Amino acid sequence: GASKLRAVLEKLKLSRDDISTAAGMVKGVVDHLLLRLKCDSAFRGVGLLNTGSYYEHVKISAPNEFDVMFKLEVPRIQLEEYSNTRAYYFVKFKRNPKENPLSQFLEGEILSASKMLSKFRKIIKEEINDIKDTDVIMKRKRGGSPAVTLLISEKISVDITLALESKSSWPASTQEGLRIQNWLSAKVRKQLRLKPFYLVPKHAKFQEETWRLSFSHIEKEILNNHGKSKTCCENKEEKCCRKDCLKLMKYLLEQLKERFKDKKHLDKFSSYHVKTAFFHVCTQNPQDSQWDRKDLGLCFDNCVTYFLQCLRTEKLENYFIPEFNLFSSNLIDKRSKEFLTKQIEYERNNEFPVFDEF
Ligand SMILES: [Zn+2]
Repeated sequence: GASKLRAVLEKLKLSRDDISTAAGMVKGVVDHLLLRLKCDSAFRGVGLLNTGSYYEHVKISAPNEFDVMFKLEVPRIQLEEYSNTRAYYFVKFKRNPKENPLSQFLEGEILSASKMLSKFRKIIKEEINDIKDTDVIMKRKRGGSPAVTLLISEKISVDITLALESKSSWPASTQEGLRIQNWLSAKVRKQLRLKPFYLVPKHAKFQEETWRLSFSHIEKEILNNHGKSKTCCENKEEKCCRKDCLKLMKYLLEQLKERFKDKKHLDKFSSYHVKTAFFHVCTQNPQDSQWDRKDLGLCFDNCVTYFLQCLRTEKLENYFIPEFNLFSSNLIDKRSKEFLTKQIEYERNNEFPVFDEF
């Protein structure tokens, strides 16, 4: 019941100070990398994007896995959607008056992601080896985003993502996304869509010089300012359980991944999937009275049941790009989704024995 869920949440709090100090090490390394990058003429105006709960810029997606985004203001953006994929784009430049600092990365009229990543990597691996003080290990990663994974000390690994910043209107593929009007209001949806959007070098399936839309800054804003009431969670009368439900869903997936590690059935699933499903459940349940702290058990069941539906139907829409299905067969194979469906179903039907202490 909810008492078991509350106990899980209390257990997770015991890790807080270890996370804070570990995020503190990520922070110091990143601050160092930022100042060196700014020396290169192409990465002049590089900066840290506000996406995380630690020091504005350090984000957790799983215990000991930290996430940091480097933003780069790139004016005159011009996007060309890569063949009906809705989330992947070629990057061109609207006009030519000044020759852009990223001229070096052009292959024709198109900004090369793999060219720009190579320099980004070269500069980082240059400073990572040019540090006597602390051993910091770079592992060139799977492809595109994240660009670099550093390994600090033993278990701390920070992913570092480069992101182009566009202050232009969001692409047409987002026009029916961010369906927050009945929850956070039409006024807020308008304000959020006036903010920049970001492009990360992720490559569509093998390769291409494509970039993927990213809204990590908006995700943080709507998790931290998450109520229909402006004063949700600002006083003792308005304590909702939205953040606790997302935490429990992330922990559920983390624990199942560890239990099913012998055959790695669940490798493709991520906290981003559970976060996306959670945002959809917020749209479905827009009133703060549907997230009363006393109803933690029912609220968590709402979240789990919707995630199960996404698995069984093999459909999880990106919250910002509705026609981008995170659970398509191109991204996650059918047998993986069928397998997780069965395990989530079992957990729900048995009151989550994966959360048992005995
Ligand atoms: Zn709240």
